[PDB]
Amino acid sequence: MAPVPVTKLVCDGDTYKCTAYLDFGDGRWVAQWDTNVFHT
Amino acid sequence: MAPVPVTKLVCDGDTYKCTAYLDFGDGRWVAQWDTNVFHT
Amino acid sequence: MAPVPVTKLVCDGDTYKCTAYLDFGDGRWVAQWDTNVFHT
Ligand SMILES: CC(=O)N[C@@H]1[C@@H](O)[C@H](O[C@@H]2O[C@H](CO)[C@@H](O[C@@H]3O[C@H](CO[C@H]4O[C@H](CO)[C@@H](O)[C@H](O)[C@@H]4O[C@@H]4O[C@H](CO)[C@@H](O[C@@H]5O[C@H](CO)[C@H](O)[C@H](O)[C@H]5O)[C@H](O)[C@H]4NC(C)=O)[C@@H](O)[C@H](O[C@H]4O[C@H](CO)[C@@H](O)[C@H](O)[C@@H]4O[C@@H]4O[C@H](CO)[C@@H](O)[C@H](O)[C@H]4NC(C)=O)[C@@H]3O)[C@H](O)[C@H]2NC(C)=O)[C@@H](CO[C@@H]2O[C@@H](C)[C@@H](O)[C@@H](O)[C@@H]2O)O[C@H]1N=[N+]=[N-]
Ligand SMILES: CC(=O)N[C@@H]1[C@@H](O)[C@H](O[C@@H]2O[C@H](CO)[C@@H](O[C@@H]3O[C@H](CO[C@H]4O[C@H](CO)[C@@H](O)[C@H](O)[C@@H]4O[C@@H]4O[C@H](CO)[C@@H](O[C@@H]5O[C@H](CO)[C@H](O)[C@H](O)[C@H]5O)[C@H](O)[C@H]4NC(C)=O)[C@@H](O)[C@H](O[C@H]4O[C@H](CO)[C@@H](O)[C@H](O)[C@@H]4O[C@@H]4O[C@H](CO)[C@@H](O)[C@H](O)[C@H]4NC(C)=O)[C@@H]3O)[C@H](O)[C@H]2NC(C)=O)[C@@H](CO[C@@H]2O[C@@H](C)[C@@H](O)[C@@H](O)[C@@H]2O)O[C@H]1N=[N+]=[N-]
Ligand SMILES: CC(=O)N[C@@H]1[C@@H](O)[C@H](O[C@@H]2O[C@H](CO)[C@@H](O[C@@H]3O[C@H](CO[C@H]4O[C@H](CO)[C@@H](O)[C@H](O)[C@@H]4O[C@@H]4O[C@H](CO)[C@@H](O[C@@H]5O[C@H](CO)[C@H](O)[C@H](O)[C@H]5O)[C@H](O)[C@H]4NC(C)=O)[C@@H](O)[C@H](O[C@H]4O[C@H](CO)[C@@H](O)[C@H](O)[C@@H]4O[C@@H]4O[C@H](CO)[C@@H](O)[C@H](O)[C@H]4NC(C)=O)[C@@H]3O)[C@H](O)[C@H]2NC(C)=O)[C@@H](CO[C@@H]2O[C@@H](C)[C@@H](O)[C@@H](O)[C@@H]2O)O[C@H]1N=[N+]=[N-]
Repeated sequence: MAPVPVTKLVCDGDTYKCTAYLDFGDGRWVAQWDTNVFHT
Repeated sequence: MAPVPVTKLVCDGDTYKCTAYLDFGDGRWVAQWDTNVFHT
Repeated sequence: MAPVPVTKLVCDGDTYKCTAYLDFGDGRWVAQWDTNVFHT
């Protein structure tokens, strides 16, 4: 399938990005998106 | 609760979207957001 | 590491946000991003 599974998910409050490691190809592809990060 | 759990998470480097399958209602609802996708 | 693991992921179709609970600090930090939500 064109969509591929996420194997690990992390987020970073310095860069304000979340990064999803993908099961695809050689294993070195990620998805990454902007995000808010805050303390509740 | 208004927030509902994600059951499966996939991302697509053709559409540049990630899709989260949700545990809600009939099971056919998703969350989907734009994302970057790249090789590290 | 600057990126930290997500422990739980939820999405909300009233607020159109997904929220990732993070393993960081006191445990009360989240990442949150805008998202589409729809029925397939
Ligand atoms: C003791 C200790 O260490 N304690 C820990 C804390 O330090 C740590 O908190 C982090 O601390 C960082 C350092 O203080 C701090 O970094 C600063 O952040 C400032 C604010 O950043 C916001 O505004 C800027 C500019 O507008 C944006 O670029 C940022 O992205 C951010 O904006 C946010 O962006 C996201 C993504 O786009 C938005 O998200 C969207 O939200 C909407 C809804 O609103 C939807 O949901 C969307 O879907 C979603 O995507 C957010 O809305 C938005 N939020 C806001 C309020 O706008 C920066 O301004 C600041 O940058 C300056 O300083 C650095 C160096 O320090 C320079 O490199 C930069 O260039 C810049 O320098 C300035 O440059 C200008 C001009 O260029 C100049 O005029 C100035 O004078 C310069 N100033 C200086 C000082 O040089 C800097 O980056 C972090 O913000 C802060 N993080 C958080 C989350 O609070 C906390 C948290 O730890 C972090 O998170 C955890 C989870 C871990 O990952 C951890 O490792 C990480 O550190 O932990 C404390 N420890 N504890 N407990
Ligand atoms: C052999 C093999 O198959 N190898 C595999 C590779 O093929 C595969 O890589 C994919 O290859 C695709 C085909 O080459 C390629 O598609 C093209 O992509 C071009 C670039 O797309 C970017 O720009 C366009 C336009 O600006 C945007 O629409 C796209 O969304 C994308 O922009 C990105 O968008 C995201 C989301 O908004 C941004 O994300 C944000 O980032 C910020 C920070 O920057 C924050 O984090 C935000 O939170 C975050 O959301 C990105 O920043 C941004 N990036 C950039 C750089 O801007 C398209 O331009 C191109 O489209 C043209 O061609 C198609 C048909 O081919 C037409 O349908 C389109 O209409 C368009 O046609 C053109 O139309 C114009 C005018 O309308 C005309 O003038 C032109 O002449 C027309 N040209 C043609 C040719 O017709 C096309 O879609 C993929 O980009 C490429 N993917 C990646 C990730 O590199 C790789 C990867 O595989 C993919 O990913 C994996 C994970 C799996 O899902 C897999 O199934 C999937 O295929 O794998 C190789 N195999 N291996 N290993
Ligand atoms: C019986 C039952 O209960 N059934 C259940 C359904 O109720 C439930 O569906 C939810 O129902 C809600 C109530 O009807 C409904 O709320 C309304 O939504 C309207 C539409 O909201 C869209 O447009 C507005 C404005 O433009 C935006 O603010 C919203 O964010 C949203 O836009 C979307 O935003 C996201 C994020 O930015 C976009 O995402 C991006 O997408 C792009 C691609 O497009 C990329 O992927 C990006 O990465 C991604 O981020 C979307 O694209 C975008 N979509 C669109 C189409 O634009 C609101 O307009 C409406 O607000 C009015 O009413 C409320 C009160 O009701 C007021 O508080 C507001 O202020 C506002 O009031 C109006 O104010 C104006 C001026 O200020 C005034 O002129 C008007 O007269 C006022 N009107 C009123 C009536 O007062 C309101 O919020 C939900 O939309 C609907 N949700 C969905 C998903 O369909 C469903 C689903 O349940 C939900 O989801 C699940 C998963 C669970 O979480 C659940 O708990 C939750 O309820 O379930 C049914 N049950 N079943 N099965």
